[PDB]
Amino acid sequence: ATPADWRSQSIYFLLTDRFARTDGSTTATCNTADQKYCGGTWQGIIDKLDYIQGMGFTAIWITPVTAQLPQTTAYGDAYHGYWQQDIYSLNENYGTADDLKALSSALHERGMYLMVDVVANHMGYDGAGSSVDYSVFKPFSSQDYFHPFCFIQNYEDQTQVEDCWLGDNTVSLPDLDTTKDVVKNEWYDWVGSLVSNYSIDGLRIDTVKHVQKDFWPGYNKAAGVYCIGEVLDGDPAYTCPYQNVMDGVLNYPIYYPLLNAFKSTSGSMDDLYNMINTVKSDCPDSTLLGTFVENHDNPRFASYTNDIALAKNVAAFIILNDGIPIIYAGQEQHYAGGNDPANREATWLSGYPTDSELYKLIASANAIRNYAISKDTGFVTYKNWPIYKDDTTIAMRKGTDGSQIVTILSNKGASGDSYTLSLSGAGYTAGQQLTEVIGCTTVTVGSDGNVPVPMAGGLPRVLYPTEKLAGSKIC
Ligand SMILES: *[C@@H]1O[C@H](CO)[C@@H](O)[C@H](O)[C@H]1NC(C)=O
Ligand SMILES: [Ca+2]
Ligand SMILES: [Gd]
Ligand SMILES: [Gd]
Ligand SMILES: [Gd]
Ligand SMILES: [Gd]
Ligand SMILES: [Gd]
Ligand SMILES: [Gd]
Repeated sequence: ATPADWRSQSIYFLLTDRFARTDGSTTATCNTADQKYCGGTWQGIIDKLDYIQGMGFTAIWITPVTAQLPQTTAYGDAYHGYWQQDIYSLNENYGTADDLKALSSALHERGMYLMVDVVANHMGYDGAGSSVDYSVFKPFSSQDYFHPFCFIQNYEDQTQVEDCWLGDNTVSLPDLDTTKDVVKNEWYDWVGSLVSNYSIDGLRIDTVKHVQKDFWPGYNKAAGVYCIGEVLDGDPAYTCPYQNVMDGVLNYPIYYPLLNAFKSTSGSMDDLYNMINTVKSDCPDSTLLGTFVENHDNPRFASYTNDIALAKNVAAFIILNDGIPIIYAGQEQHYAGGNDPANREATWLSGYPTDSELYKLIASANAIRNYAISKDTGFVTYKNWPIYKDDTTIAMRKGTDGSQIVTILSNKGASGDSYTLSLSGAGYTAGQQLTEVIGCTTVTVGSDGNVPVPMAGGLPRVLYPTEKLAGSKIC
């Protein structure tokens, strides 16, 4: 689907091997330390779409679907999908081609989109870079398709970052020479066929900073759908320029200050506030970026603090910020795993409860976002504007005048005192009645235009004009 089509989406990102098994078991063993295939499948995802859609998500992003290296290495199996070897075969662990097609059909059946994770940078190999038998890669069955074997020693050296290999001598990641026309033509033809065969609506591209810039325009075009790239860097000056060769990129610039602002009661609200303005100003289009605070490459939010008020605040931010919201499976169940492999916990071990605190929060946030968008076609391109900020609060406004959503976030935590915040700059007309769609209560805009926001337990507050909510089943 197009970039314009994707702006209104909300993504639930999941690891296919760790989300849902075909049998639907909630007890099937999965110790992250073992790093093996735990049994998640595409059919399993289909059976749990009610669970996902029940949170208000409009799309899912699943890990890579290509055939991987077969071995159980010293670092485990290729359960995550980032160690591919045969791109014209699917990973039998997740199911068959028919199953992947059934998944895309099941999503479309619900008016949802399927986003697939793809890797163009490298293959995977069990063993030292010197022992690589290039004949096992399809269609790149020759070392002529790859860059000479070297590891990335200095990540500040862009040439090294692009020309040398990821991984190490235990599990090496043969780096494709993406400067060669043969490699480009192959990848471009492949991606177009992949999207066509499985009716894929969008792509998430892995390790974009590791491939030279001139590769991506042709890739994005051949894909024929919206593409969001993973550029793993917190500097907006480094990451945002990739949006000039790709539709969107993951918002790593916001990630760091967002995490720091809420991971404790003493986080910097200033850094988050300024980064919102910086991305708003320096990135080609902030509304085509993907907002997140949790994924499989960083410790989960709850690993820093189990304060569920802090967790609710950051979840609210991800859903209401500029761009496409992205929640990582397990976040809604307050998962707290640390770095790889601790952050690849099986979602099924939680039992899938739909009444968990974070499930309800996400459902309420997505609900008003989805509704607002059906109310206001200008919402998605209306730049999120930070309207207020202090030591423990940040407030923002997004949406056309008269239909805007005003969000107030706090890092005071669950023990936060109860008080009233006189919020100014919300843009609402004096006397207008509003609804706090999270706790479902009403508040009237003061005669001065300021909103007397009832603050308690460090809970986030999301406001929207009450009259606009008629018809909705919200609150
Ligand atoms: C697409 O489908 C055709 C057969 O219908 C198959 O031969 C080809 O390998 C597929 N391409 C990809 C990238 O999966
Ligand atoms: Ca590379
Ligand atoms: Gd089923
Ligand atoms: Gd259903
Ligand atoms: Gd860097
Ligand atoms: Gd990556
Ligand atoms: Gd950097
Ligand atoms: Gd600027």
